[PDB]
Amino acid sequence: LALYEIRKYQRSTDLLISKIPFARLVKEVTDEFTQDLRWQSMAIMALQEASEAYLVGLLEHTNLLALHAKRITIMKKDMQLARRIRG
DNA sequence: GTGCCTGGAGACTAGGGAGTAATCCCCTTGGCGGTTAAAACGCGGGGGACAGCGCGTACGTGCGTTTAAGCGGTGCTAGAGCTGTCTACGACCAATTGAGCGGCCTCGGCACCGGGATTCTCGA
Repeated sequence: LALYEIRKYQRSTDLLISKIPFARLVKEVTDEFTQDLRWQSMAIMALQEASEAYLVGLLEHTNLLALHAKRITIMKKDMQLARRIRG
């Protein structure tokens, strides 16, 4: 059952990652950088969408990097050289 | 569907950009020779690309379990507008000055060029 989840999560054009643990994470990083700040939920789902787009871009860049080095399972070095062509 | 508040539409008068005369004029585009360092043809090769095998392991997959965690309510709490009210607050045209450009003249280490001392050959 390899092609089942690829045709399921891609066609369903909604989100997949969590919201309230991501709210706890953004509260953690604002405790790291700032003083508590109130956060609009539209801003939290915008950060969620931007993180999702950045992650799917990084994984679709490492997809061909896996098959380039005669591999299928991606490695830790694949998330060390895909950043070189991402800044 | 119904609707009232307000940006949109628009002509008249000062008032500042546009492209057409005008002319330098500097940069460029085009070609002739030379000479030379780089581009091209070829040839043996060997070191690196590539197919295949050994393997083992660790993730593909499945199952018991917990584990937050999601959907719905609602008060608690504390952060986002809006109209008054008053203060600052940055610009406009003009005399005076200024300070960095147009074109000029002075140094100074780098590469080339000649003597003092040293070494090599012959002569005395």
